[PDB]
Amino acid sequence: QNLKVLLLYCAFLLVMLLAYASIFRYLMWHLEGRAYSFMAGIYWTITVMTTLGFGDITFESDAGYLFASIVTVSGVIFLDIILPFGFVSMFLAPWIERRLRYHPTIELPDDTRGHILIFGIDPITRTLIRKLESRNHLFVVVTDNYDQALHLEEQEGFKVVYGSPTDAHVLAGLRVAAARSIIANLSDPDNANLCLTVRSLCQTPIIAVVKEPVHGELLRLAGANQVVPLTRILGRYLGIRATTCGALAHILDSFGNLQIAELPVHGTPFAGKTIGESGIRQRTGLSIIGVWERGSLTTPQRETVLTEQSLLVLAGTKSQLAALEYLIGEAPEDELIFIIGHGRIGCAAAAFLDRKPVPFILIDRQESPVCNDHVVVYGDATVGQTLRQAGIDRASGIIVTTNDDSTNIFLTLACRHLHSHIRIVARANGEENVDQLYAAGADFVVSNASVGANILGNLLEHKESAFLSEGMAVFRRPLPPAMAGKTIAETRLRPLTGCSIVAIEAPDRADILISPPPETILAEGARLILIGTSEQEKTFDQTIAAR
Amino acid sequence: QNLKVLLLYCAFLLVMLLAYASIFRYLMWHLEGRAYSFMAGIYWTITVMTTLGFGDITFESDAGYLFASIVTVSGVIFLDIILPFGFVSMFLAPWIERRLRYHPTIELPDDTRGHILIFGIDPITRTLIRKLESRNHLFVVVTDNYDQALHLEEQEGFKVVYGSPTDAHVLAGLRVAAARSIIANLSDPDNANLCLTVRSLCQTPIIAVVKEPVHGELLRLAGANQVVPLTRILGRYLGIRATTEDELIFIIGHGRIGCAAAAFLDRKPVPFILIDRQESPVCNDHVVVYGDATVGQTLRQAGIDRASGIIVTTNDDSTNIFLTLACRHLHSHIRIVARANGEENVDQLYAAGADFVVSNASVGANILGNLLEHK
Amino acid sequence: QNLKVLLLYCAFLLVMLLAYASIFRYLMWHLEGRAYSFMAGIYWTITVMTTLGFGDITFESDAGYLFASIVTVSGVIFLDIILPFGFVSMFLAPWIERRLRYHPTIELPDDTRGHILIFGIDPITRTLIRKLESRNHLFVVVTDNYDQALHLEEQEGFKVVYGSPTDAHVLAGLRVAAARSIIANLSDPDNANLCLTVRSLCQTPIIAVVKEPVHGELLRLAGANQVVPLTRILGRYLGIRATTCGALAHILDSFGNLQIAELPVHGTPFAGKTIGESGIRQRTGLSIIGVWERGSLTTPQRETVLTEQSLLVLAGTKSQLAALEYLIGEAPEDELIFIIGHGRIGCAAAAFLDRKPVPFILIDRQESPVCNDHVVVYGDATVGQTLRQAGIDRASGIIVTTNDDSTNIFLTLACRHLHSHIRIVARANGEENVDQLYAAGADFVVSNASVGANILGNLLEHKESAFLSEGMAVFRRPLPPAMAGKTIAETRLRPLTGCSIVAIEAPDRADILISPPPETILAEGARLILIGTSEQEKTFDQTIAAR
Amino acid sequence: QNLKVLLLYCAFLLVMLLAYASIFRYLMWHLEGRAYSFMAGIYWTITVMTTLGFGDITFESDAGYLFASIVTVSGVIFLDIILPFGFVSMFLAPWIERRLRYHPTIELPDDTRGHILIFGIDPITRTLIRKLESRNHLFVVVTDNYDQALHLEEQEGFKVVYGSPTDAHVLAGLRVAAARSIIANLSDPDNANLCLTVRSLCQTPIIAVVKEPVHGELLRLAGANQVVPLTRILGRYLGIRATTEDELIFIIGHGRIGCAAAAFLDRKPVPFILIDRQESPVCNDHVVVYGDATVGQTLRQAGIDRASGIIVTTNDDSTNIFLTLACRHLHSHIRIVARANGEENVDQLYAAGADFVVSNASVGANILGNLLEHK
Ligand SMILES: OC[C@H]1O[C@H](O[C@H]2[C@H](O)[C@@H](O)[C@@H](O)O[C@@H]2CO)[C@H](O)[C@@H](O)[C@@H]1O
Ligand SMILES: OC[C@H]1O[C@H](O[C@H]2[C@H](O)[C@@H](O)[C@@H](O)O[C@@H]2CO)[C@H](O)[C@@H](O)[C@@H]1O
Ligand SMILES: OC[C@H]1O[C@H](O)[C@H](O)[C@@H](O)[C@@H]1O
Ligand SMILES: OC[C@H]1O[C@H](O)[C@H](O)[C@@H](O)[C@@H]1O
Ligand SMILES: OC[C@H]1O[C@H](O)[C@H](O)[C@@H](O)[C@@H]1O
Ligand SMILES: OC[C@H]1O[C@H](O)[C@H](O)[C@@H](O)[C@@H]1O
Ligand SMILES: [Ca+2]
Ligand SMILES: [Ca+2]
Ligand SMILES: [Ca+2]
Ligand SMILES: [Ca+2]
Ligand SMILES: [K+]
Ligand SMILES: [K+]
Ligand SMILES: [K+]
Ligand SMILES: [K+]
Ligand SMILES: [K+]
Ligand SMILES: [K+]
Ligand SMILES: [Zn+2]
Ligand SMILES: [Zn+2]
Ligand SMILES: [Zn+2]
Ligand SMILES: [Zn+2]
Repeated sequence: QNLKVLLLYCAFLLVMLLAYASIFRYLMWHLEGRAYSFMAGIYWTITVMTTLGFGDITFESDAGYLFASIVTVSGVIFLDIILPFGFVSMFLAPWIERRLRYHPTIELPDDTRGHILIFGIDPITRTLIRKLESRNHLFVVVTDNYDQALHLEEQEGFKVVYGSPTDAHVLAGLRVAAARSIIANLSDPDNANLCLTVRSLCQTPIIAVVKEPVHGELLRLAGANQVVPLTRILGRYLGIRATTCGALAHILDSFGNLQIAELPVHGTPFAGKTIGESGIRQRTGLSIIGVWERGSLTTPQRETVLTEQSLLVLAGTKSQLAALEYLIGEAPEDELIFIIGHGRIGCAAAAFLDRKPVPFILIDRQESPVCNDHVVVYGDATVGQTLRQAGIDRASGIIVTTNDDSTNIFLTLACRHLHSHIRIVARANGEENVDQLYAAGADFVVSNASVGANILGNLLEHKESAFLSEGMAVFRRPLPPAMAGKTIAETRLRPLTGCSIVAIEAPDRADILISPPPETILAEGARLILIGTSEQEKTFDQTIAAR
Repeated sequence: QNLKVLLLYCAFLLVMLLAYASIFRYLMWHLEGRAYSFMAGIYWTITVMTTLGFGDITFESDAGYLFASIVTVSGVIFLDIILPFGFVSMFLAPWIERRLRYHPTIELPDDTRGHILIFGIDPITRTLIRKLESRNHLFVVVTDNYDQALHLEEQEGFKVVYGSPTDAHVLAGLRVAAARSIIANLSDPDNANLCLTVRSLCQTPIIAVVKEPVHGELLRLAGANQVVPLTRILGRYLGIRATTEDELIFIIGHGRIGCAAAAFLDRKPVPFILIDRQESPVCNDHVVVYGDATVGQTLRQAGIDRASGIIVTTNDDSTNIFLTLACRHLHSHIRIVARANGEENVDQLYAAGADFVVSNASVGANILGNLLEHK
Repeated sequence: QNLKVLLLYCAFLLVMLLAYASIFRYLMWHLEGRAYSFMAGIYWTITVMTTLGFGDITFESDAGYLFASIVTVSGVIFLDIILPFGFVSMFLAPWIERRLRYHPTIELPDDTRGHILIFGIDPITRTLIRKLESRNHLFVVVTDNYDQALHLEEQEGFKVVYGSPTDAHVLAGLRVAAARSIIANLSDPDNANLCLTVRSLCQTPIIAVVKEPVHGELLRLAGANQVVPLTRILGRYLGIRATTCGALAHILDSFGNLQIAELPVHGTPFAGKTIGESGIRQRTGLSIIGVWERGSLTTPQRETVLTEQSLLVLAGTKSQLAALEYLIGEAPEDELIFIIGHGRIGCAAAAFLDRKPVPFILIDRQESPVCNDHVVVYGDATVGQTLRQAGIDRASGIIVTTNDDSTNIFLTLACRHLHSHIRIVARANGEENVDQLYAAGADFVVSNASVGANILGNLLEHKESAFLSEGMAVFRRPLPPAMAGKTIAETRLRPLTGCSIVAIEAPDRADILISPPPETILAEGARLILIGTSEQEKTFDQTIAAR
Repeated sequence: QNLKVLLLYCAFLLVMLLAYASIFRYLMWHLEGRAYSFMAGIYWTITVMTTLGFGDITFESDAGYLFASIVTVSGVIFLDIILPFGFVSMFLAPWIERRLRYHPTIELPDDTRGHILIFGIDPITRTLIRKLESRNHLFVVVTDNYDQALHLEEQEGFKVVYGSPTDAHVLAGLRVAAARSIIANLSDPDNANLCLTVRSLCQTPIIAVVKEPVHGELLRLAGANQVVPLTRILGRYLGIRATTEDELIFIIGHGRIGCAAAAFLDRKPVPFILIDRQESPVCNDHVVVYGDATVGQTLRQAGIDRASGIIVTTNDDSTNIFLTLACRHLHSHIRIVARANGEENVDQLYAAGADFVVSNASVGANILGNLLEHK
C-alpha cells in the first residue's frame, strides 16, 4: 500500500521535472529569444528544484523571474516538506504506533482460506501450534482477553485475532466457512456455544476438547465432528503404566470385528526380548501394527528390542487379544497404587484403575469440586509423613499427578529415594520438565503437551480421511491366493470395493508394511489390513469374488 | 486548531517576503543607483531565503552585504527551523499524547446539547445504542473504570467519558443540564446517589433501571422520572412462557431474575423447584435445592423426569445453552424456556432445543427505547 | 541545563563565523592579492556555511578551494547535522521518554528546605494537599507503590517520590532534617517504624495518624510529636450528633483549671435563639470562644442566630460547665440509637455513646476483625427487614457509617422516608457525597476528608506554636483594674510573664476578641484568655503584681 | 554496532567524492578542453553534492549538464535522504525499543564467563550482591516475573535476566556451563527442579538455600554442592540469644524460623509459648496459642508478665518493631530478642528496646558469602 503511494509520488516528481523543463525552453524562447536543448532544460530544472542554483542560466525578464520563483518554491514544497513529512506519516507513524501500542487484529482478510482456527490457548495448543509451524500451516488463534492477545502478539507462531469466540459476526470475520479446521478448546459450555454458532454459518469440521467425558455426547450434538477427552486419555496413560506388570488396554472396536489394543511391556515376559524372539504374532494371531518408544511410533521389526518402556500397538480378533492376555498372563497379588493429586487427570487415572479393578488410594489437599464418586485421603503429600500415615509403605506403585511440575519432580525424587522398588509414573504439565522427572527416578513420564499435541495433530493432518474414517471401519483380510503376485494398482481393489489398503504383513513375519504404495507387489499368504465404510466391508468379499 | 496557527504563519512569511523585496529595491537604488522591478525583488528575496542563491543579482556595497546576510539568516530561521520545529511541536506532539498513550475524555465540549448520558454500560444499554442509531442521537457512556473506557474507545457508535458518575464536577463537564435524557443503570444505591447529584444541578429527565422492585419508590424520591424494574419484568416473561394438575417447573438459577420468575409462579400458583449452586445474598423467602447442576446428575436427582417445564436462567449464556442441550437431550419434549443475556446467543438457545427464548437485551432496549421516544 | 548547552553552541557558531571570516580575508590577500572588508568576510562566510553560495566571491587558487571546501563542509556538519540532531537529543528524546514512560523521582534536590513530607495517601491527605496548595506550600508525598506513584504523577498538586518510607537512605534523600514537618499516615506498625527511623536522623516534627487509639502512646514513644486518632475523633463527632438533644462533650483539660468543651445546639433551648438571647455566658460564666456552623469557625456575636446544626465551642471552669449541663438540662427517656456499620469509626461512635451511656445497637454484615468488646447484630441493612427485625421502630436516632457513600445515601433516603422523626447522622467517605446525604434527609453529615484535613491542617499551620502549646496550658484571667486603659504592647505582658493573649472578652458581652493585636486598648472588667507553660501561669499573677 | 555502519558509510561517501572529482576532470578535458587540478575537482564535487552551488565552474556541453545533474541528485539522495533515514532507522529506532517500552534481557552474551547466577532474589541475596561488590563479580539475578525484572532494572549493582529458571533453553542462554557458581534460593521443589535441570547441562557448583532441613538430603541428591538451612540456623540464633527455674519464653510468630526456635528450645529444654494468628501449614508438632497479638491484650491474656524472655519473629519488620515497642513498654527489663528480615530495620529494633537483634540478611549474606569465597 505505502510503497505504491511512494513511487507514485516519484512519478509525479518526474512529470513535474519534464513539464518545468519543457516550459523553461518555451519561455526562454518566446520571452528572451534564447534556445536551450532538452538536456539543458532538465539540467536547469533539477538545478533549481534541488536548490543548487548555479546561476549560469538565469532569466532577465519579469515573466522569467516569476517562473523561476515558481519552480524554486515547487522544489522546496515537494522535496523539503511533502517528501519528509510523507515519510514521517506513511512510514514513521505506523511503525512507532504499532510497536509502542498494541493494535488488535479484529478481523481476517476476505481471501483467507484453508486456515486453522484455534479457540482456547494453553500448553496443549501452544505445543500443537509450534509443532505445525514446522510445516508452515496457517494458524489463527482467537481470544477475548486483551492482555492475552498482547502477549501472543509480541512473539508469534501465528496471527492473533481479538474478539468474542461465540459471536457469529466475529466468526464471519474469521472466515470460518472457508477455513480448513477448527479446534474448540474452551470450557465445555463455551465449546457447545461455539459449535452451535459455527454450525449456523458453515459445515467446517470441528474438533472439540472436552473437559468432562460425560459432556462428549452433548458436544457432538452441538456440531462437533470429533471429541477428544484429554484428561480421560491422560489419566489412562498414567494408569496403564502404574501396574507392576503391563496389561492389555483396549482402544477401538471396529464393529465387533477388528480390535485395537495397546500393551506396555514393563514387567512382561516380552521385556528385553525382541519382537521375533517373543513370537507374539505366531502365538496369538495378532498383528503388531506399531511400537511406541521414545515418543515415536515406529514399524515393528523382528530384530527390534522391546524395552521396559516400550508400548505395543496391536490389532486382531477378541480371542486373539485373549490369547495374549493369557501369555502375559496374570497379575501379582496385593497390588496397591497411590495416586497423588485428585484433579481431573488424577481422577481419570483412578477411574481407569477401577475399571479393572486395581486397588488404589487417592491423596489431595482439598475436596474435589467436580468429583463425588471417589473417596480421597485428605492431606498435603509434601507435609511430612502424610504419605507414611496413608501407608505408602505397602504400595507397589505411585502416580504423581499434581498440577505443579516442580512438586511432581520433588515427590518423584523422595519416593524413589525411600522406595527404590515401586513403579513411579509421573505427569508433566510442560515438556520442559519431562527429562527431570526421569532424572528424579520416574519409570515413565506422561506429558500433557505432547499427548495432546500428537492427538490433535494427527486428527488434523488426517482430516481428509478423519471424518471419512469416522463412522467407517478398519478390517483385516487374508490376501486371496488369486492375487498372489499382482500389484496393488493392478488389482484395482478400491475401484471395485471402495476400501483402502493400510497395511500388508508377511505370512511368517512380524514385519508389516504400513500404507503400501500402489506399486507394491502382493505375495502369497500375505495378510491385508483395510479400512472403509461398514457397507464396503460386506461389499468386499462379495465384489472381489464377483469381478 | 492547528490550521490557523499554520496559515497565520504563512501570512507572516508573506509579509516578510514583501517587506524584504521592498527593502531590497530601496537599498539597490539608494546604495548603488540600481533600479529593480517589483518581480525582481520578489524573485531575489525568494532566491535568498530559499537558499537557492542564483547569484545573478548581488550587492557590491558593505550595507548591501549586511542586508543580504540578514535575509539569508531569516530564511534559515523561518524556513529551516521554525517551520519543522513547528511541524513537530504543533501536531506531531498531539500524535504521541493521543496515539501512543491512551488519553481518556474527561469532559464534553461546552456547547454539547441534546445528548443522552448512559451510566452503567451492559448488553441492554449496548443494544439500546445500536438500536436508536438511525435516529442519530449522540450517546455518551460514562464509566469510572479506566480499562473499560479504553475498550469502549476502540469500537464505537457512541462517545466514552471517564470519570466518577456521582461527582458533581464530573456531571457538569458532561453538560447534564443540557442533555436530552439520562439513563441510570447502576446499582440501586449508586442510582440514588446519581439522581440526587443530578437533581442538585438540573431537572434533566432520568430513567432508572432498578434491581429490587421495592427500591422503585426510593429512586423516584431521589428524583427519577421513570423507574423500570427489568428483573421483575424479565422474570415474569419467563414464568408466563413456561405455563402459557401434576404440573411441576424446574427453575435453574436463583439470581434476581430466576427469583422473580419463582415469585411470579407463586401467584398462580404453580409448584416449582429452584436450583442453584449458591445461596441468595438478597433472597431468603424461597427454598433452594443447592448443588451445582452442570456436573451431570444433579437434575436427575431432583427429578427432571416428572417435571412439566424447565426455565434456564443462569447469568451466563453459554451455561444456559449447555443446560438447554442437556435438558433437550434427557427429555425430547419437556417445555424449555431459556434466558438470553445477550442477543448474540438467542439463536443458539433455539438451536439447543429451547421452546421459547426471552432476550434480556431486546426486552430491555425496547422498553428503554419506547421510554426515550415517547419521553 | 539544556538551554545553556544550546546557546553555548550558538556562541561556538559565532566564533566559527568570525574565525572563518578572518581567515577568509587573510587568504584572499596572501594568496590572491585581493582585499575584502570585514563585512564582506562575514557575508561570504554566512553565504557558504548557510549553503546559499552566490558565487560573486570565489577563490581561484587550490589553497582557496581547499579552504572554501572546509568552510562548506563545516556548515553542513554544524547547521544540517549537529544542530537538528542535538535538538532531537536535548529536547525531543527527554520529552517523549518522560511522557510515554514514567521515570520515578527517587530523590530530592540537596537544597530542598522547609518542605512537608506526606507518608500514606488517602482521602484525608489528598484533601489536605489540595487545601494547602491553596497556600502554595511545598508538599512531597512518598510511596512504595509504583502504580500509585504513576497515578499521582500524571496529575500533581505536589511532587512524588518513589521509595521505601522506612529506609533511612531514602529518608536522607528526602532531606528529612531540613524539612518543616512530617505527616505519618501509614499503618501503626509502619508509622512506628517511620518515626524511629526519622528520629535516628533528625528532630523534625512528626504528626502521626493512629488507626487504633490504644497505639497512640506507642507512637509518641517512637518519636511522634503529635498523635491524631482520626477514627476515634470521627466516631465522636457522629455520636454527639446522634442524641435527640445535644449534650456537652469535653475536649481539653488544661491542668485541671481551664476546660474546653463543645455543644451541638439541636434539641436544646438555645436552638432558634441568638447568642445574646440565650444568655449562656451570664448564666454559666462560660466563655463562648467560637461557633462552628457550615464548616467554618466564626466568632460569637450577640445577634448571631444558633441553628439546629450549630455547635458551640466553650471554655471555663468545671462548675461553669456543670451549670450549662443543668440549663440544657436533661435527656429524654428511652433513647435508642441504631449504628449501621461496625468498622473502626462506627466502633468509635459506639464507644463514645457508651461513655455516657446511651443505649445503642450495632449492625454489620460480618464480625469485626479488630473489636471484641461490642455485641453486634449481624445482617445486611440493605436486605429487606434486617433493620425492622432489629427493632429500628423504637429508635430515636440512626448513625449510618458504612464505608460506602452511595450505600449511606440510600440508607439515609429509606430511613428518613420510613421515620420522618428520628435523628439521622450520616458519614461521608468523600466530600463529593456530603450534599447528597443532606438532600437524602440527614440531619447532619460528618465528612472524613474535611475533619481530617482541618485537624492536620491546623496542626501544621500552628506548628510554630504546636509543640509549644504542646505540654503548655491555656488559662483565663480577669484583667486587673490596674491596666484599665492600657494597650497590649504598652502593658508588656509577655516580656514579664511569658504567656500570650489569645482572647479578650467584654465584661457584659458574648462578644470576644480572638488573637488581639498589640495595639488593642484594654478596658475595665475585661476577661483575658492566655496560653503558656504550666510554669509561667504560676509566674503570672506573681510577676505581674511584682513588676 | 552502529559505529561501523556509520563510518563505513563515510567510506563510501569518500570514494564517491574521489570518483566524481576524477570523472569531473576527465569530462572537463575530453569534452571541453578545460584542465582542472585535483583540488579543483574535489572543490567542485563538494560544491555540487553539498548543494552549495557557487557556479564559478559549470559545463557548457549537454554531456556535462547530464553529469552535473547526476552528481546533484547523488548529493540529495546520499546526503539529504540516506543520511537522516539512516540516523533515525539506525539508532533512533533502538531508542524506542529500549526506552519507551521496557525490553527485558532474555539471554546473556555468548562469551559470558565467571558469573554468579542468582535464582530467587530477596533481602538475603540482595545483601549478598551489595556485599561482594568490591570483589567485582558479575551477578545475574534470574526471575520469571515480568514486573520484578522491570523493577530490578532501574536500580542495579547486578544484571537482570527474565525467564523460567527451570527451563533448559533458558539456562543455556544464561551460560550456566561457564558460570562461576549458582545460588538456588527458590522453594525446595523449585530448587530440586533447578538442580536436576542444571545437572543435565553442566556441573557448575550449586549452593541451595533449603527451607525444611529434611529436604537438605534430597537437594543434595538433585545435585547441589552445598545445602544451607537458613531458617534452622536463624531459629537457633534466636533461641540461643533468648537464654544465653521458672523460666518461660514467649515466641511471637510461628513461621518456619519461629518454629525452628521452638524446636531448639525443646532440646534444652526450656518452657515456651508460641503465639500466632494462624495455623501452621507445614507444622503440626507444636501447640500454638492462636489469636492476633497486635490488637493489644492478647499478650496480657497469655501472661507476658511472668515470662522471662520474648522472641519477636514475624516475617514483617515493622510489625516486629511495633511488638518490640509494646513489649518494652509493658515490661522495662524482660529480655527481648527480635528478628530483622532486612538490615535496614536492625537499628530501629534496638531503638525499640530489643536486647539483641538477629539480622536475616546479614547472617544469610555472610554464610553464602564465605561459601562462595572458600568455594
Ligand atoms: O551610499 C549611498 C549614499 O548616497 C547619498 O550620499 C550621496 C552619494 O554618496 C552620492 O553618490 C550621490 O548619490 O548623492 C548622495 C547625496 O545626494 C546619501 O546621502 C547617503 O545616505 C547614502 O548612504
Ligand atoms: O565532445 C568531445 C569529443 O572529442 C573527440 O572528437 C573530436 C573533437 O570533436 C574535436 O573537437 C577534437 O577534440 O578531436 C576529437 C577527436 O580527435 C572524441 O572523439 C569524442 O569522443 C568526444 O566526444
Ligand atoms: O528551444 C526552442 C526551439 O523552439 C523552436 O523549435 C525553434 O525552432 C528552435 O530554434 C528553438 O531551439
Ligand atoms: O480408548 C478407549 C476408551 O473406551 C471406552 O470409551 C472407555 O470408557 C474408556 O475408558 C476408554 O478410554
Ligand atoms: O584585507 C586585507 C588587508 O590586509 C592588510 O591589512 C593590507 O594592508 C590591506 O591592504 C588589506 O586590505
Ligand atoms: O477529645 C476528648 C477525648 O478525651 C479522652 O481522651 C476520651 O477518652 C476521648 O473519648 C475523648 O475523645
Ligand atoms: Ca526442568
Ligand atoms: Ca452465540
Ligand atoms: Ca454525589
Ligand atoms: Ca527502618
Ligand atoms: K541549499
Ligand atoms: K554566478
Ligand atoms: K544553494
Ligand atoms: K547557489
Ligand atoms: K551561484
Ligand atoms: K559572471
Ligand atoms: Zn475422582
Ligand atoms: Zn427467591
Ligand atoms: Zn466495637
Ligand atoms: Zn512448630
